[PDB]
Amino acid sequence: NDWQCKTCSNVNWARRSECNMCNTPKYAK
RNA sequence: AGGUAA
Ligand SMILES: [Zn+2]
Repeated sequence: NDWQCKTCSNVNWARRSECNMCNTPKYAK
């Protein structure tokens, strides 16, 4: 369930609700 | 839990 950030392409651990690197929320699309 | 290698 890891997820890729639309904004910076970082692959975020499933448990994160915001990107680890750029802080963009998972729902921000 | 675990972060840059994904
Ligand atoms: Zn990001």
